[PDB]
Amino acid sequence: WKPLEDRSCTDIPWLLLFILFCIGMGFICGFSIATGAAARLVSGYDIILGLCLLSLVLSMILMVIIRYISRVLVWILTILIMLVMRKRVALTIALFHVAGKVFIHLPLLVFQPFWTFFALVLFWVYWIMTLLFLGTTGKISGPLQYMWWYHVVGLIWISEFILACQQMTVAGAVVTYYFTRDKRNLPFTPILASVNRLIRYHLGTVAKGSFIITLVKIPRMILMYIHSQLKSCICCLWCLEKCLNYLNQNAYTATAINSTNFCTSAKDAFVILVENALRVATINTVGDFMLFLGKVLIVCSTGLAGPLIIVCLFAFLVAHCFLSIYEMVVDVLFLCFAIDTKYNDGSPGREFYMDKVLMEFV
Repeated sequence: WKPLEDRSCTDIPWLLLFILFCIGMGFICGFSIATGAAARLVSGYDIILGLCLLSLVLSMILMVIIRYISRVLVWILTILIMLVMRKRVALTIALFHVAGKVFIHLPLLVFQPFWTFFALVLFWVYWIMTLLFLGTTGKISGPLQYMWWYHVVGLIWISEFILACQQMTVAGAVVTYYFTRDKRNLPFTPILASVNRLIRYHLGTVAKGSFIITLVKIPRMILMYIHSQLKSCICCLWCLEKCLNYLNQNAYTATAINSTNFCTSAKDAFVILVENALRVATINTVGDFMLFLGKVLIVCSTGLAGPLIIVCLFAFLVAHCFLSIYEMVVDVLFLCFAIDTKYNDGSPGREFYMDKVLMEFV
């Protein structure tokens, strides 16, 4: 067994379905334009900045020093059965250290949220333009009266697809960093290589993951709207969606290593997660809590300068992005750590790819 081995396109039917669906959205935006919606809508028918920059500088510093903050920070919360879970908190801290190291080796990774937000904003602008166009297409008769149903479904699916593409890109970058034996022969552009691998292969996997996510998101939105348009709310399925979203992220990483279809990768990810259920709880409850304290650190320091309320808002928005990638890198680092443990041992010919810090933990 070797990682990053003979990649091939995965989930061809789902990629074809996603392309057909995107062509359908283009057909929506083309029918609206052809009928005249575009012409008859555009034409109609009868000190402060300096602190904001300090948010980026301090947040980027946090991507490289949060590993050390958490090591001594957890202690004061530990001041006063906890002994059983201590080893898992130590594993979380080690994974945070490795995340800091990969950020050191891949400085450009912090800007992935900015590129993803640019793509999402472009798509959202296009979707709002098409929604306004549909608001005047035509009254519109026939079965095409549900073109806006199609459009909303497409908004949800495509937004989830772009977010999952971000997740897959980050997972690929972290996987390339982790499974490379020595770091001095790293690819010249690890992130660009990950993007190329995502585009050429595994696009169907991301499409299927986003489809699965939206299939549950749409019921949640409908339930929320119906409840607002009124007793007891069963919208707690958002927990299922949140849990499903986490499973999808672990499914992309398993797809990035073994180049497996979405079903097999998701099954493997679920098996690994349940096999390490306690470790997953500690990393997602203690690790996440320390990330939240990191966000509070950024906003507090930026607002410590003082009118400037907008500065505090911007620092929070950027902090949620840099920290979000830190949670993505920690989660991907964990699954890569579990795949190595299952498929490899200390014997010769199957040597571990993990770092020294994580070596002692198994």
